[PDB]
Amino acid sequence: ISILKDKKLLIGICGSISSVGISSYLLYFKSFFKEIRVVMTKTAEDLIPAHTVSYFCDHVYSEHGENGKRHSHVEIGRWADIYCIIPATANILGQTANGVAMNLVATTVLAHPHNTIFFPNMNDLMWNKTVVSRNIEQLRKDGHIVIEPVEIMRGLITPDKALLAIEKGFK
Amino acid sequence: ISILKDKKLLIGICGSISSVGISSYLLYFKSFFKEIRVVMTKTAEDLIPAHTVSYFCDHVYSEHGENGKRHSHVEIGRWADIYCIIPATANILGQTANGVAMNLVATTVLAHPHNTIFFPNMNDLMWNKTVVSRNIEQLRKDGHIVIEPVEIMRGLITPDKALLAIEKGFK
Amino acid sequence: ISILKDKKLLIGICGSISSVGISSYLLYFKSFFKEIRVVMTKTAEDLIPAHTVSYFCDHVYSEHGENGKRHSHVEIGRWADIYCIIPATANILGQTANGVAMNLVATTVLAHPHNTIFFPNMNDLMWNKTVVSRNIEQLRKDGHIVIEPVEIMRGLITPDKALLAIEKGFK
Amino acid sequence: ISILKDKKLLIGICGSISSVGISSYLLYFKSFFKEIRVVMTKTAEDLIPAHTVSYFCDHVYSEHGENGKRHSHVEIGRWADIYCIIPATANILGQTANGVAMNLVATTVLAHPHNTIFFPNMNDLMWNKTVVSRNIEQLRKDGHIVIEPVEIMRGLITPDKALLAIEKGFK
Amino acid sequence: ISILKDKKLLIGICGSISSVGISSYLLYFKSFFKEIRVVMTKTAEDLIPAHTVSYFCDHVYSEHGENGKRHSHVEIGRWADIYCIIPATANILGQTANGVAMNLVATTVLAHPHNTIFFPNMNDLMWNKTVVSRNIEQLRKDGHIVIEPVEIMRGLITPDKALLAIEKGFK
Amino acid sequence: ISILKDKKLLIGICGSISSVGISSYLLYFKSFFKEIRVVMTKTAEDLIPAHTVSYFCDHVYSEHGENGKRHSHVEIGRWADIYCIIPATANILGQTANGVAMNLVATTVLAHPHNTIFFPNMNDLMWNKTVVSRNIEQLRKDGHIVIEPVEIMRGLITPDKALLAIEKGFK
Amino acid sequence: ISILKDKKLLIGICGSISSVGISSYLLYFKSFFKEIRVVMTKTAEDLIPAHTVSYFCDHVYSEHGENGKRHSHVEIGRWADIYCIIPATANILGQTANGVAMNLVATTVLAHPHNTIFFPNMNDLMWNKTVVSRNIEQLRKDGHIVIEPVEIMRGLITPDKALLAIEKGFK
Amino acid sequence: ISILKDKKLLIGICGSISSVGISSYLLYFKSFFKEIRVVMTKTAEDLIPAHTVSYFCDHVYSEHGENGKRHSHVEIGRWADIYCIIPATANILGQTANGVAMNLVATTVLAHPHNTIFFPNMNDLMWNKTVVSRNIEQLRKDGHIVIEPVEIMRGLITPDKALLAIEKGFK
Amino acid sequence: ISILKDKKLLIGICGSISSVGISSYLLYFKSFFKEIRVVMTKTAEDLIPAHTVSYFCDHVYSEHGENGKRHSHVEIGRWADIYCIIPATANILGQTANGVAMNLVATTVLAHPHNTIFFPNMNDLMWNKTVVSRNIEQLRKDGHIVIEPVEIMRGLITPDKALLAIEKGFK
Ligand SMILES: Cc1cc2nc3c(=O)[nH]c(=O)nc-3n(C[C@H](O)[C@H](O)[C@H](O)COP(=O)(O)OP(=O)(O)OC[C@H]3O[C@@H](n4cnc5c(N)ncnc54)[C@H](O)[C@@H]3O)c2cc1C
Ligand SMILES: Cc1cc2nc3c(=O)[nH]c(=O)nc-3n(C[C@H](O)[C@H](O)[C@H](O)COP(=O)(O)OP(=O)(O)OC[C@H]3O[C@@H](n4cnc5c(N)ncnc54)[C@H](O)[C@@H]3O)c2cc1C
Ligand SMILES: Cc1cc2nc3c(=O)[nH]c(=O)nc-3n(C[C@H](O)[C@H](O)[C@H](O)COP(=O)(O)OP(=O)(O)OC[C@H]3O[C@@H](n4cnc5c(N)ncnc54)[C@H](O)[C@@H]3O)c2cc1C
Ligand SMILES: Cc1cc2nc3c(=O)[nH]c(=O)nc-3n(C[C@H](O)[C@H](O)[C@H](O)COP(=O)(O)OP(=O)(O)OC[C@H]3O[C@@H](n4cnc5c(N)ncnc54)[C@H](O)[C@@H]3O)c2cc1C
Ligand SMILES: Cc1cc2nc3c(=O)[nH]c(=O)nc-3n(C[C@H](O)[C@H](O)[C@H](O)COP(=O)(O)OP(=O)(O)OC[C@H]3O[C@@H](n4cnc5c(N)ncnc54)[C@H](O)[C@@H]3O)c2cc1C
Ligand SMILES: Cc1cc2nc3c(=O)[nH]c(=O)nc-3n(C[C@H](O)[C@H](O)[C@H](O)COP(=O)(O)OP(=O)(O)OC[C@H]3O[C@@H](n4cnc5c(N)ncnc54)[C@H](O)[C@@H]3O)c2cc1C
Ligand SMILES: Cc1cc2nc3c(=O)[nH]c(=O)nc-3n(C[C@H](O)[C@H](O)[C@H](O)COP(=O)(O)OP(=O)(O)OC[C@H]3O[C@@H](n4cnc5c(N)ncnc54)[C@H](O)[C@@H]3O)c2cc1C
Ligand SMILES: Cc1cc2nc3c(=O)[nH]c(=O)nc-3n(C[C@H](O)[C@H](O)[C@H](O)COP(=O)(O)OP(=O)(O)OC[C@H]3O[C@@H](n4cnc5c(N)ncnc54)[C@H](O)[C@@H]3O)c2cc1C
Ligand SMILES: Cc1cc2nc3c(=O)[nH]c(=O)nc-3n(C[C@H](O)[C@H](O)[C@H](O)COP(=O)(O)OP(=O)(O)OC[C@H]3O[C@@H](n4cnc5c(N)ncnc54)[C@H](O)[C@@H]3O)c2cc1C
Repeated sequence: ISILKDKKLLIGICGSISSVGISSYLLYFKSFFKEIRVVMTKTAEDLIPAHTVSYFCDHVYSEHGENGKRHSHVEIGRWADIYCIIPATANILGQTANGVAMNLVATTVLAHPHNTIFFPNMNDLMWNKTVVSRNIEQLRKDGHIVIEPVEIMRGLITPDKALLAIEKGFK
Repeated sequence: ISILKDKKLLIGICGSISSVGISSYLLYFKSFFKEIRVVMTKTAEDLIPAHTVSYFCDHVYSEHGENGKRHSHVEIGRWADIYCIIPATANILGQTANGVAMNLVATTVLAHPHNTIFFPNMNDLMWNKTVVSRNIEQLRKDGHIVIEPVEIMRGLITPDKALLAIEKGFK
Repeated sequence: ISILKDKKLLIGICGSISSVGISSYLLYFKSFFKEIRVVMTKTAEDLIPAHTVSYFCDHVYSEHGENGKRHSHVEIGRWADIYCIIPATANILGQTANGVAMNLVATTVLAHPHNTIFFPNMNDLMWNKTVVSRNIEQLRKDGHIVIEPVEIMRGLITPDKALLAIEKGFK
Repeated sequence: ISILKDKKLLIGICGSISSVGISSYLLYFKSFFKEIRVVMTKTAEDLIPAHTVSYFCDHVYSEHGENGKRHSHVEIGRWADIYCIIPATANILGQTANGVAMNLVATTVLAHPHNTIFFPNMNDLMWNKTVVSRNIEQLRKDGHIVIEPVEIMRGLITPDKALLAIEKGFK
Repeated sequence: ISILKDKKLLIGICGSISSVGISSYLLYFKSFFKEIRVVMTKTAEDLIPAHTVSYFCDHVYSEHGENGKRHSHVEIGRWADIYCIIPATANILGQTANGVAMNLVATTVLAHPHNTIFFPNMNDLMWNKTVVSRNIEQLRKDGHIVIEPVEIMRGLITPDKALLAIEKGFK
Repeated sequence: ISILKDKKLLIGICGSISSVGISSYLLYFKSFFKEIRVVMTKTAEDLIPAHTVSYFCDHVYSEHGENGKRHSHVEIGRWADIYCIIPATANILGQTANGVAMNLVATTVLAHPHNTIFFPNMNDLMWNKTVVSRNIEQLRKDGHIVIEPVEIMRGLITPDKALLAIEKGFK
Repeated sequence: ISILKDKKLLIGICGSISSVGISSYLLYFKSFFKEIRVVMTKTAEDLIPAHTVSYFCDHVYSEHGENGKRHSHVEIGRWADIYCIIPATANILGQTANGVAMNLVATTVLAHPHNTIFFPNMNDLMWNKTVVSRNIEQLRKDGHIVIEPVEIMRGLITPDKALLAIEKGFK
Repeated sequence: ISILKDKKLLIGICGSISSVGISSYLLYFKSFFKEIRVVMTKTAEDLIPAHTVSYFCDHVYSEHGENGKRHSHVEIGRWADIYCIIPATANILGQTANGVAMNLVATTVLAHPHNTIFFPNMNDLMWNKTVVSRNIEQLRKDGHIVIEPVEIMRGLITPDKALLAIEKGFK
Repeated sequence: ISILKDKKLLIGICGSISSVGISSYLLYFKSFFKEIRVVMTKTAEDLIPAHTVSYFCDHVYSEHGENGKRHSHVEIGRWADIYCIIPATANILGQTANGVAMNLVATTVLAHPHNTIFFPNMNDLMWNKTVVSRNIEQLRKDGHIVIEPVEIMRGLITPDKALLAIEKGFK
């Protein structure tokens, strides 16, 4: 676990209501990694502004770029030692599973030297769809890790569990 | 057939010249269902304004949301008892077949509890492409229904045929 | 080779730094074909303006349309005798391989009567990703041609090689 | 406590990083009150969009109005049985303590028939300023309730404590 | 009363539904003063356009300035012999009572050589709030005049009463 | 005096014609402090652009933020060792005296660990108003310093006097 | 010197940091001339707003016109008895010296009946450039006056010196 | 004269009140040349819209380009057999005389294979300025023709005279 | 040649089709200098975006400034040890030759301590114009270097030749 203290973590945020709570993960991970940055999708930004998310991490890469210049997928892909997408949408799973990259989050997956760990989150109806399962499987077959969501009173596993999943994957 | 009189129908409209005539289907289906709403893709709206389509149905969900707020896929997906996409583009077929959802129409497919019935419509050159056929097949294997288009002096089957196809699928 | 002098060539440009140099190919191909036009993706235009690219070819079809009217994929797809996408992104490969068409470049592939020849270009990390290779293969299995990039002091083969690849494919 | 199940609760959100987590309070209070609505200040909206906050309550009144029409302070002030401002800024405390109302949140305080319960939240440096304390006192002397923040590893008391404070004040 | 025929009157209009009827006062005062001008707050303008109010007086100073240049508080403050704010909001009372000036109306109070006469108007709930009364008192202690509103089938006293109140104050 | 050479100075500029000459103070103070930054109010910026003021200091914090993100009051408040507002408006005096903070300048006063030194500047009519004097007094009672303006052929004391006043206050 | 008390003075302001202090000259000249107006270049306005400069003179002619109508060079050129450009940029010197007039300031020089007096101000590197000297000379040969800048702890001569230079030139 | 019936004429219009009457020349020249097009400067367009001028000639090239693409100076310069600038401003004379080209009109002069004939028009004060005369001379020395303006109850010579001047120059 | 490895190079890009290929020079010069930055004219940016050019150098100064603030000519002029304009337009030659500076590129020439080396590029018709030659000569007489263009199957000399020309001039 102490091995991460000197690693660069990139968190890709996708469109989900649970993204609004991303600070819980972000603040918890702050003490375990060397540096943490974020890359968001358009839907994620509409839910929670990139400027808001910047109060909980070192830098936020927006799909809209900075001053009209699109951020570099190869630069952020190489910059990061670990790329974790949380939360991941059915869409992002479908795009990455099939080599499609219509936004920076999906593009970065292809440009990151290592495999990507996904933390899916979606409506139960969506979660039980054949394609999603097929997509998840395909990603695994391809080498990516897919932390399953947990049922609750479905959702993401608490920051601590998530941290452990990140550490385990980094092998 | 009289079983539908008490069902909620959601029609997803995609980018096609034939969308301009969607009122023919919409007005014909009005007497057979409890309520009919529409969800459109951006290209469909550029061809025929959502406000225009609203004169032929109960409500139109736009990709652009309402007052800047994106409409809910889980809400419209659950709201509807039957989700029928007419006309369906090669694009929508390719997205749904592979679990990709870059617009509300494709997302709703994943968020609807039941399977979706598709009414493809495209250029003959496009229709004969290997991928399209593979995509259509994959959708069927996945459980979705795909009403084939008919050749004419290719296109969609008249409102009456279409209605029958909807009724048959609802089993 | 002299057979091309009377053929219409459509070049689809995708998002890559190498697109900035597209005039080298465009000007070189000018003497071998009857007429050459271009169709670009949004990212390609942000890198090199459609108006700039218009100084090196007969016409440039933008994703943004002309006067707010989207250009026709069936019209440009049929207009062209040969459709060559250079440079091709992982994204375009992933979209075309799976029958997804979210931009004019990918849509045109489905609307062109013949198969399309692709000239991929991307970061080496991206090039070695499993999905890309799978996508490339799938395109070949589907009938499309995929000119591989070459390593250099990876990139596109010079205009002359490329021309030859176009001629060979036209059979 | 069961007396609240039939009361209308209005929550005024002000500019604070802690506003991003307002769903925790909002969702927790949902089962104890008849209906819950929100009224926000401009700074609060820049941090967390009104549309986001609308996924956790019945309605959100923005400073920007609805379709260009400013929402009514007398209407929302009278509509609500209980008006609770959480989180409250030094600014809102200073405005309300002195009868100044430059935004809907502060105006509503004057237009609500009953007294308002405040849940201050600010930087410790700000919290120890003479004026703030004087303002807090003045509000109390005026009849308003001011739930003090708690020190932690200062902040707002958990949703449950807060609920209790609301119930106690409603007397 | 005939002493006013040669005095310059400045009327500050604040945000209130009763501002819509300001012409009644404005037209009635036209024959008793040398010249009458108006200065409005943003809320007042949203209710009744400055251009509308200009049909009932000699000039209207807007918070938005003229051609992007903010109007001068010292110039309008000195220009006027009598400065009367009707209708006055709880907000304006709170700002002036405490030396705060966030808009031209409140700023002018500080820049006018003489004391200002206020004609408050607000919701009864607001009128009975402790702070308002304290603010009104403070203004009086400071030297300003505050014409109380009258109950009706609360509101402003008719133009004629108001005129008398202006004359009495001018001593 | 040489004690300041290693202190961080923050200058808050408010809306006054005298702000146009702020470079005289800014350039004079440059050799006595470790670093000097500025924070402006909206009115100050309309008079003299933040970009202009940036040619005479190390950084200028605008009310409008940077790239749409509001600057941090706690960050700039803590960053600075000494916070001096010159020129200070009646408005800023009224806001700070009463714990109201509707702009960054006033907010920073509450977020700065130490007391703030004010250099008021306004029209003589405004200066002789009861509220202003009461506000000035209240600020002093609260611990803030208020350098009075001087009459001239009223205004701010020359840069040199001002520097001395800063040094004296820093005790 | 008393001869000027009845003359119209037009001051053209160009792009220079020293323009920010133009009020020193403007206010000093106010008592010696019948009336003083200003005409600015775009760069000068970006440094110090035309509305700001209007507080120190009778009228400011902007390059942007008034309500979209370009101000008249012949009207302002004829209106003025004396046209003095302070500060003058290398650019304005180069334009006027060569009969080029791309902005109102340079155009007015050609439209003014009399010769123009220039008060150059620029970086020392720029001042020592061959072209500038040649341009200055050419202007003199043409009849215009060019008050040289003075070295200091280069810059413009104080308002008083400048006034004298204006008086001397008016012969 | 009949030699022109088969020549392409390009008329460059500059900023002058007399440009408003350009149709008189344009319509008169229509029967003597093969084709007539126009190229305008920004000031000319503000006086008389390019669309207006298009009712009196075959095509109008605007400084603003067409659909955001700047028109080609080499294309229009080569297209035309004769390039005549009427009316010509002091500015255009100064730019062309010195090899400066900040707008399409001046640039075209350099890109036209042949010499350009100018029809100056300006205020008499401007016309008597040394630089203008020097500029006119320089243009002649360079090979360009400069039809002098005539005094009237100064202005341009009637369309007929102008036509003759064009014919004479074409040798 | 190895003397340059520790020098700062500023490249000014002007409006020319050949600017699109500027990366060839930029990338080639990267290994010979300490650092390379670019300053562009408006026309150059319309042809090839500043963000594009930023992928081939350390920084790009735009005429439009950064965040609305114009970049400093004295700062970039002094920053650079060598200032080379490639490609140079007839316009830039005409402006610099005559001491006119209407854009940052031309202004920087005057603000750079040393002489500037120009690499002209234009249409042959333009190149043979008397004024251009006169302008080129004048620049030389003034001390600037002007690398002539070469005829080809006219244009700029390859990056390697250009590098040599830079080295030779640096003496
Ligand atoms: C409140 C809410 C909660 C949701 N929660 C989930 C969830 O938990 N799980 C799930 O699988 N789906 C969820 N969705 C749906 C999901 O957002 C959609 O399927 C979406 O199409 C894909 O989201 P994304 O984040 O993967 O990609 P995105 O890239 O954000 O794509 C979606 C939208 O982005 C726009 N877009 C992309 N790039 C740009 C650009 N450069 N400029 C302008 N627009 C651009 C598209 O036009 C489209 O409308 C939610 C939607 C909403 C509105
Ligand atoms: C007149 C016309 C008729 C056509 N008929 C057919 C047909 O019969 N069959 C067929 O298969 N194809 C047809 N097409 C092509 C099809 O529209 C394209 O393949 C398109 O890319 C996909 O269309 P869609 O409706 O599936 O999806 P869409 O979601 O409409 O995607 C297409 C366009 O939507 C834009 N877009 C998506 N979300 C947003 C957003 N939030 N904001 C802004 N833009 C957004 C994209 O940028 C893109 O240009 C037609 C095109 C035109 C112009
Ligand atoms: C400088 C640079 C160089 C790159 N080089 C490569 C490379 O060599 N190889 C590679 O595989 N990838 C490369 N990429 C990444 C690639 O651009 C991304 O994966 C992109 O998402 C897909 O590009 P595209 O050209 O295939 O499609 P695009 O259709 O251009 O999709 C990408 C962007 O287009 C927007 N978009 C689509 N339609 C519209 C519309 N109608 N209106 C507004 N926005 C629209 C999307 O919202 C999205 O941000 C590069 C990116 C940058 C910034
Ligand atoms: C990330 C962040 C966190 C903060 N956390 C705290 C905190 O915990 N506690 C605290 O006391 N302060 C906090 N502040 C500071 C506080 O936001 C400021 O003092 C602010 O001036 C007052 O906030 P408000 O919510 O009370 O009022 P607001 O009404 O939001 O006033 C602040 C801003 O609103 C603008 N505004 C008001 N009405 C409109 C309108 N109709 N249109 C456009 N703009 C309008 C103003 O111009 C001003 O910039 C924070 C600021 C930031 C940027
Ligand atoms: C229909 C209606 C009727 C009302 N009637 C009363 C009443 O009778 N009595 C009463 O006490 N209150 C009344 N109010 C409420 C009162 O308008 C609010 O308290 C308001 O915040 C203060 O109003 P004002 O006129 O004093 O000041 P204002 O200066 O108008 O302040 C209110 C609004 O002005 C905006 N604002 C200020 N300056 C600018 C600027 N330069 N640019 C853009 N926005 C600016 C603020 O952001 C804020 O939303 C009413 C509100 C409405 C909508
Ligand atoms: C040329 C001139 C000189 C002046 N000189 C003095 C003087 O010497 N002394 C004095 O006491 N008063 C002076 N005033 C008046 C003073 O500017 C007003 O009282 C003002 O309301 C308060 O100024 P401020 O700088 O304290 O605050 P500000 O915060 O600048 O408040 C004033 C204006 O700011 C706007 N504003 C605030 N935040 C935002 C935002 N985020 N977006 C958009 N608008 C916003 C308001 O709507 C309002 O119009 C002057 C006014 C002018 C026009
Ligand atoms: C902070 C600063 C200080 C400077 N100080 C000096 C100095 O002391 N001496 C000196 O010689 N140079 C100085 N310069 C440089 C000088 O501003 C430039 O050479 C400039 O190109 C010419 O300035 P001008 O005032 O003569 O003309 P301007 O007419 O202001 O020309 C410069 C800018 O004006 C724009 N412009 C002109 N008309 C319009 C219009 N109608 N609409 C939109 N834009 C228009 C141009 O596009 C160009 O960017 C300074 C620049 C800056 C940024
Ligand atoms: C009603 C009127 C009549 C006039 N009559 C004459 C006359 O008879 N003779 C004479 O010599 N002068 C005359 N002038 C003055 C002349 O217009 C000015 O000297 C002007 O600066 C040069 O005009 P132009 O047509 O040569 O060039 P222009 O290129 O039109 O230059 C002038 C204006 O163009 C703007 N401009 C240039 N390119 C662009 C662009 N791409 N986008 C936006 N703005 C741009 C500049 O910023 C500047 O304000 C007149 C001016 C007016 C207002
Ligand atoms: C595709 C193309 C290729 C060309 N190739 C050459 C060539 O090889 N050689 C040659 O000598 N000429 C060439 N030209 C012509 C040259 O661009 C024109 O003479 C131009 O007027 C001067 O270009 P510049 O780069 O020197 O200056 P620029 O400063 O770019 O001046 C030209 C344009 O800039 C605008 N402008 C300047 N500052 C601003 C500002 N702040 N905001 C908005 N607009 C501003 C003007 O209004 C004007 O339209 C070409 C033109 C085009 C369209």
